[PDB]
Amino acid sequence: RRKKMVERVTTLMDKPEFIRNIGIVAHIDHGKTTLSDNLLAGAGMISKELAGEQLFMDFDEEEQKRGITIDSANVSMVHEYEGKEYLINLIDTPGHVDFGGDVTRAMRAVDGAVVVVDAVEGAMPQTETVLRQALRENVVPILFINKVDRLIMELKLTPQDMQIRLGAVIDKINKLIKGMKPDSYDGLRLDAAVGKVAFGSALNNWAISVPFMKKTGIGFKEVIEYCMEDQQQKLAERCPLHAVVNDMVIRFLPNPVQAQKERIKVIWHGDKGSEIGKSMANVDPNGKVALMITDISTDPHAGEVATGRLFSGTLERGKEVYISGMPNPNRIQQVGLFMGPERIEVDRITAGNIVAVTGLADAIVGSTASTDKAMVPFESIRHVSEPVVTVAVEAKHMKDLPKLVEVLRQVAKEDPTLKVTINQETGEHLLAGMGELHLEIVAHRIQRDKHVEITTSKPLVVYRETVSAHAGPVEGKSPNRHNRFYIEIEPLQPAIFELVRNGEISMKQQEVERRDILMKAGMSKEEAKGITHISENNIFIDMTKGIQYLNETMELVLEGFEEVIKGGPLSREPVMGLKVKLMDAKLHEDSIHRGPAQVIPASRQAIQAAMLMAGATLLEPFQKVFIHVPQEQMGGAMREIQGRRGAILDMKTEGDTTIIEAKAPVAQLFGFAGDIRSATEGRAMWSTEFLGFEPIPANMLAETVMGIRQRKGLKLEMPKPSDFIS
Ligand SMILES: Nc1nc2c(ncn2[C@@H]2O[C@H](COP(=O)(O)OP(=O)(O)CP(=O)(O)O)[C@@H](O)[C@H]2O)c(=O)[nH]1
Ligand SMILES: [Cl-]
Ligand SMILES: [Mg+2]
Repeated sequence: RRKKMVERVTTLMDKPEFIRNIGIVAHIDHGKTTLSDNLLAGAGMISKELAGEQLFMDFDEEEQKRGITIDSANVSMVHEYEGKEYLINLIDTPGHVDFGGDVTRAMRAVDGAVVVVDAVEGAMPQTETVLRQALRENVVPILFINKVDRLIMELKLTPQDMQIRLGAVIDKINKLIKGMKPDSYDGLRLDAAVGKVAFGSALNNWAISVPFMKKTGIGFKEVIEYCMEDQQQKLAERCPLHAVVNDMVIRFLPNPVQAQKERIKVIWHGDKGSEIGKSMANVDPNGKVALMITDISTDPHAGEVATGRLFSGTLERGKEVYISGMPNPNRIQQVGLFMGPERIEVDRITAGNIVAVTGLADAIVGSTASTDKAMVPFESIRHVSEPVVTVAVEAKHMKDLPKLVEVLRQVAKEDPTLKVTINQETGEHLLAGMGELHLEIVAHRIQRDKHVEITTSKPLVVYRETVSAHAGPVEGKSPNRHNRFYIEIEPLQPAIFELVRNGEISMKQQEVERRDILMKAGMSKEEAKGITHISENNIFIDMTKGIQYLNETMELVLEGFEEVIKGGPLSREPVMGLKVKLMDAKLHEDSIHRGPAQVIPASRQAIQAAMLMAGATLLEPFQKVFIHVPQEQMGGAMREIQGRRGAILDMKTEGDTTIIEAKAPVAQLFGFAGDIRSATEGRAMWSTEFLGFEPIPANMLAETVMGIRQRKGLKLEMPKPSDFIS
């Protein structure tokens, strides 16, 4: 019965000791979703298709012909270990690089990770990505080597060849961890003997581990015989997949009691000795509320659902919380937990749990909900990759113009790695995302779920603007000519750029804490001390001496900074990589003369003129491309990538197969999937990995800038410094 399950989960909810919050991560197609569905079945939970909310849902044959996971799915299992019941919360995540946003949002909510590796392919590009994403969040990883059934029969190899090849995978994962966090590699290391690694077949519901093997007697000899004599069904009775893997989850992944104090080191810049600081570290149900929202979605009946991680306190219907950056308190309607594949309403929820909540009218992804309005909010959920592809979207019928604006707004709310620009003048809206497939899925769902016929344009790349040298001081001047600002500008140093990109500094930190981090990474003491604003991948530094009225005028200066960052002076593309320094300023004494109408245009104009004096340039995004190919088709694949402005970084040969490691610009990778096939008689297997932005060749700057200004309908003239400081 489901009668019994509800009481079991509700009981365990109040016992943080017996909770595991975990995510399943892997390179695409390595077996994440087969593993999640079959752990859920072995535990005795009902399957997703029989869920109450799914009764009236047809199986769209197009979205499931690819079978690819597109969105994260939350489930929970009750599992019995050494005579005690544990609540395991699980998040199954997408593999495809275009949906890496869902992976970062999931890592924010869990405390442990099962990394799945294909025994045939071994470790692949996104195996590195997901491992890095977990360690950045202080999540503990363990290893499950999958598809071992395919390794045995397709390769017809020795038992000793099987020990070697599987140890080869374990070694590769250990090297990645050592490189990524050398200080604590001794603690995170995966040892096979203790039980931190498991092997099996998710598809066929068996798995083995060393503590289980000696506690059972089965050897590698018996495992090979089972698979070659067509008896994998009997190997699953002796070594059940959920038994081995759920025991390992309970034995080596942390409960909220051991892990919440380590998560808060990287996700919160508040006082760790404060009331909320230690009550989060205590998983204290009687503390103030601290709710970390990681997902927004919509329910046909209940409305909007906010999902995330409760770190301190209790929630129930009618309790009021503030949303970070919003003035009015929101009131809770329903609180719920995931039990199997369903979301069920409970009377109360407590710290330590993954929770779902309705009524928070102002919630968004990354929000903090708290009892006290003044709590320092949790760090943002940063995806380490910016949007690089854009299409224009228009409603097919003009009678649908408002509904499409509504539909597009909810869509960007639910997936924040999308950027939506709405233009109710032209009726044409830009939609920017991580790749062509990302945009394809968005368009297909607006037309299928929201019932709004749309037309989309051909995809185009999204550039960035930056500077290449130092310039200044440059003077910006308010329209009434009373206020003046003196600005220098130059590129961020790469070490400082990484601190900003990784969220290791913020203006929420204590001053001495932030300054020591900056100085340890190169910055002079005076610049570390004067930093006042961090936006995107740029910083603003106040170097002034002590100017009356500057402090209350600074927010207006920073709004001018932000307007330039949203679209730069070459082509109105987003800006990255700047260190902007305020060296001096003249201000009028009367507030009526130094308001928004005067300060924002002067700040805006000094920054834009300094940029054009500092060698402004465009950057275009580049991908790293891995091409697996048989010897015969090597030359074909080589020509095809070098004909798309591709450069070869390395080449590796294992027997008959060569792996080509190249880099190429996004702008030239449209149509690659079908061109790489027609060029390698269909044998090429490839994957990508975002590399970075690189400057466009100085001979291509003016052509590229003018083409963007054309497409955007701006004046077809190169900007000069005299256009701003006038
Ligand atoms: N032979 C074999 N095939 C398996 C095993 N586990 C999964 N597969 C197969 O691999 C393919 C992908 O499995 P799936 O669970 O969807 O992997 P995924 O990592 O979730 C795919 P995505 O990254 O898109 O979310 C399927 O065809 C599935 O049947 C296994 O243990 N053995
Ligand atoms: Cl710097
Ligand atoms: Mg999947």
